[PDB]
Amino acid sequence: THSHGLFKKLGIPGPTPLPFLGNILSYHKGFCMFDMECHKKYGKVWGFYDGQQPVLAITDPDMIKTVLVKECYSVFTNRRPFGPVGFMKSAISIAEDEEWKRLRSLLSPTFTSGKLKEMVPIIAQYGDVLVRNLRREAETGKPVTLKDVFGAYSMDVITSTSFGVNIDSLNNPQDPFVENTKKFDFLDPFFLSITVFPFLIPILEVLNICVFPREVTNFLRKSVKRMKESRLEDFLQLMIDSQKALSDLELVAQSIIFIFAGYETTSSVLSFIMYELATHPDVQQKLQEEIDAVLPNKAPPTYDTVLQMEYLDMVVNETLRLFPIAMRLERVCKKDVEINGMFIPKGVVVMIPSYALHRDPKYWTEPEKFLPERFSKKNKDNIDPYIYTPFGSGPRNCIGMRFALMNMKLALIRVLQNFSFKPCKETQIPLKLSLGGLLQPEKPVVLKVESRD
Amino acid sequence: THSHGLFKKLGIPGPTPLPFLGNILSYHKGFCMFDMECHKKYGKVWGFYDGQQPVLAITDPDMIKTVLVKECYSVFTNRRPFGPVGFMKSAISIAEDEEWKRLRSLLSPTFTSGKLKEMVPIIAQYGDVLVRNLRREAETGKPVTLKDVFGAYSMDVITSTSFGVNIDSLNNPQDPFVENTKKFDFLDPFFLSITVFPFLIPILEVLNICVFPREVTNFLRKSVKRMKESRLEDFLQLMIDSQKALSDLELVAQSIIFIFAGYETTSSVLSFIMYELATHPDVQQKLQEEIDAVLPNKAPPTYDTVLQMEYLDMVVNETLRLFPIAMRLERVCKKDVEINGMFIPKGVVVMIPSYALHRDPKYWTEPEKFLPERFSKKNKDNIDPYIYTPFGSGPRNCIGMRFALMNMKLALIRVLQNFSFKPCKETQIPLKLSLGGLLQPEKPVVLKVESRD
Ligand code: HEM
Ligand code: HEM
Ligand SMILES: CC(C)(C)OC(=O)N[C@@H](CS[C@@H](Cc1ccccc1)C(=O)NCCc1cccnc1)Cc1c[nH]c2ccccc12
Ligand SMILES: CC(C)(C)OC(=O)N[C@@H](CS[C@@H](Cc1ccccc1)C(=O)NCCc1cccnc1)Cc1c[nH]c2ccccc12
Repeated sequence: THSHGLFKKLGIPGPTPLPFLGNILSYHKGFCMFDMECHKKYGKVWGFYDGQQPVLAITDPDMIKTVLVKECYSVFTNRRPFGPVGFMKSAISIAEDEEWKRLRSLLSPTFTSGKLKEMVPIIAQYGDVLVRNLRREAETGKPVTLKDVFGAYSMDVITSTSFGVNIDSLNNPQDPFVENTKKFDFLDPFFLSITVFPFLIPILEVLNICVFPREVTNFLRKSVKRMKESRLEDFLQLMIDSQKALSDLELVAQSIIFIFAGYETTSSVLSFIMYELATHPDVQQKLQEEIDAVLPNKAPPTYDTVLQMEYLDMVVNETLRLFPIAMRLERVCKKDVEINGMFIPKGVVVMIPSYALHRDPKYWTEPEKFLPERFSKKNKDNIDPYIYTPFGSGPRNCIGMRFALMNMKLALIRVLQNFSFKPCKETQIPLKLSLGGLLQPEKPVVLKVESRD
Repeated sequence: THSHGLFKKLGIPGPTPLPFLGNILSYHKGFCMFDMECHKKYGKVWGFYDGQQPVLAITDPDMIKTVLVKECYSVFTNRRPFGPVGFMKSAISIAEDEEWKRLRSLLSPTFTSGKLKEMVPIIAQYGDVLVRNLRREAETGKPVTLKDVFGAYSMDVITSTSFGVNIDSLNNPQDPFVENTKKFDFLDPFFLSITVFPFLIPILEVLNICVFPREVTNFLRKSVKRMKESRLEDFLQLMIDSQKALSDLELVAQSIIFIFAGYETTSSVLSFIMYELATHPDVQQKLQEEIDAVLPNKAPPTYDTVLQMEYLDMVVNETLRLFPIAMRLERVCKKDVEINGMFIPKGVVVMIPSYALHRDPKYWTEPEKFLPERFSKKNKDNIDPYIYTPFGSGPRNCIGMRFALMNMKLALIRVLQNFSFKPCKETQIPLKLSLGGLLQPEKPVVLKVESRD
């Protein structure tokens, strides 16, 4: 436990670390509550130890921008390593340094205005599928779980945009391309034990053990294999028309990330939005009127249409403030440097507590409140872009931001053009966040669902 | 590698062990071929090292009987430990010493003549289900995979005899009690690495890591929980009417063993029998005539009926000779002893190569040949019961032998009363055993299936 003296030696405040454990015991109410408290009592900057691993939390907007934007390329290029990952070492959000910049550049042109617009008609054909699957249980007239219906849609949109495999996942709880997809709590019996035994990570790699257990990976290594080639002899088509090289084992890796980034993220965030609309009927009514004014006769949405609806964009943005699913942003400092006057030694994980910053009184009137008006053009300047970062910032931000926004909103428009949502008995008000290690509802989101004519 | 001198020090022949690896590299053609060769060139007794773990192979019938029967209770009580197993430490085939004898005695009355006879009508109702599912693909007229149809049946018979949950598993590739059940190669990237790093086993236990990965276990911990009690407020009923205590976490453990012991074992052995019948039509015809003579008009079988058909018992026994799915029997020596004149130090795993002994010319005319006549009452005395041990022997033999025999034969009778089996093009002749670490067909068993009227 010789590494625990670093934050007194640097004169930086923080909770006292226990031997070997560090501050991990302070995670008993999730990263979010521990960040909000630390912020409230330690101020602009503090430190703590994930095991032996020092973690410096910063909150200065000039400092955050130095880490995310300015000195990203030179100093803060990687996220904190975690394992074991096996062949997934080559995935973009996990890769580091020069083979990240290789993958980041190779994969950036997959989320371009021209390519995103070229996906509107394809996934608009699933918005319709979302409607009929949702109409059936509107006459059922008993509470509806959104994570499952949104999952099916978001999954349907992923499979299609990723491999062209068109399936009604709700009505097909079966077929091979939806079974494995159904198959990371940083605080379960396991990931706690790898922050207390980070020295055990090389042991599990030698054992080919993977946190992505090798039953799902093997399905796709061949599901892509035959469909790489002898099934067509789309993110995939846009990676083979360039297959700075790109191995086919490295091609499977990015496919998995895209699939999880946008099935759990897209549906979790869509569930948080329908909760906030159902417990704020005022907003729901305001949004149904904006949608119908841009799209008369329940018209099909287009790329240009969606960038226009700005109360819809206002609603999405505020939900992300209250529920930024990443919670934190993390960069590993690559060398002895000194930003904003303070000194950062080699190896420290520099951390940014997105959740807590999204709820700081020193920036947000009525923090816990759901006020989509904060983001209207009248007020969307009193908002620091380095305090509101649900997609990160800088070269290593969310490569799928524009697609995530565009997909969620297309789901929202076609859904609100036809249905409305009311709180139930099982409906939890106010929603309590997970005690665990990600940002999901403690109890699933289930609501009343009526229909218009 | 200080432990590798033990077999020169004892003056016992064997292959020379490499540092750290031992003789594991000699497993490149399965345990079976390595046992047959060692036997052929080293004789009655030899030794080798699974990593640092010395393993003494014996073949004397008086010696085998001393280890399995005489000094089982005092010296050779456990099988060689393997892990990580988590809560499955309390399962009977894994438990050791005084808590094994507790579980062995507590669970023995579940396989009694009176209880086995009380299962005939229940599983005879599934023999019928086996027929109709098999009739459909008799008119299809294209090769039939037996492991899948036998799996469904054997599974149907397990679920019912274990929890009363009656399901058509082939026609239900779905329901929760058949999904997880579908979910151990001692030679994959993993189990090789735990015989070279047996010192890493305590590491994975600390991590709650299990070779029974915790997705299946958790289903049953609660699937039994509510059906323990508030679903009826059968092996299960026969364990709760006594729930020397028996914890409920220990109750889930035995349930898993029974389920795997008799879904993969019962269906693997049934697939080996239909292969041997289809490539020996003579025997198949001889068996169809014995069945029809005991059971006229395709009559339903009974407990007394099955013990009577002795060519059927002859066919089963010979298949087990050629394919004894356990391959080896193993006991861990608990103290310095000296049996049959030779000296056994503390800690050595004493091993018996069932497969190779089942194919030894010094006991078996035409070893590779399928001659069910070896087991007729005319010849079933020229057969040493410590050379033919498909169910082991002694206090720690197969507790489910009588049930396994009774179940397989009931499957065989109702099937042969209605169908016949012929070799195909994809049919592999002769069958080649798995290069891997268990005894299964290298390529699945698929055969032509006709029908009688
Ligand atoms: C509501 C939806 C989403 C949210 C809120 C979100 C948020 C984030 C955040 C905060 C980061 C970290 C940024 C940083 O470190 O500064 C990130 C990274 C990333 N996201 Fe997203 N994301 C979403 C959807 C998606 C989708 C749909 C995809 C892909 C199809 C995606 C792909 C990625 C990738 C690849 C990275 C790692 C980037 C890198 O390391 O270079 N995300 N996301
Ligand atoms: C064709 C079917 C089967 C074969 C060939 C077979 C064979 C064997 C063999 C060779 C052993 C080791 C005996 C020894 O160590 O000397 C064994 C152990 C065992 N078998 Fe079976 N078995 C079969 C089916 C079953 C079934 C259906 C069950 C349970 C329902 C079962 C339960 C067990 C148990 C619990 C043990 C461990 C006994 C102990 O450690 O006390 N087996 N089996
Ligand atoms: C919701 C969230 C992001 C907070 O937790 C997650 O469940 N996922 C982790 C684990 S890692 C992995 C994702 C994964 C997880 C389970 C099974 C397969 C793959 C990966 O390779 N990619 C992440 C894809 C993604 C998710 C959300 C937004 N965009 C991109 C944490 C994490 C991974 N990448 C990050 C980037 C920034 C901040 C946090 C993370
Ligand atoms: C076919 C065989 C027996 C050679 O390989 C096996 O796949 N199973 C191993 C692993 S262990 C486990 C079984 C298990 C395996 C996978 C998933 C869950 C549980 C256990 O707890 N019970 C074994 C039940 C059984 C199987 C066959 C006959 N009777 C009883 C080896 C093994 C376990 N027990 C033995 C007893 C004697 C000889 C070998 C073994």
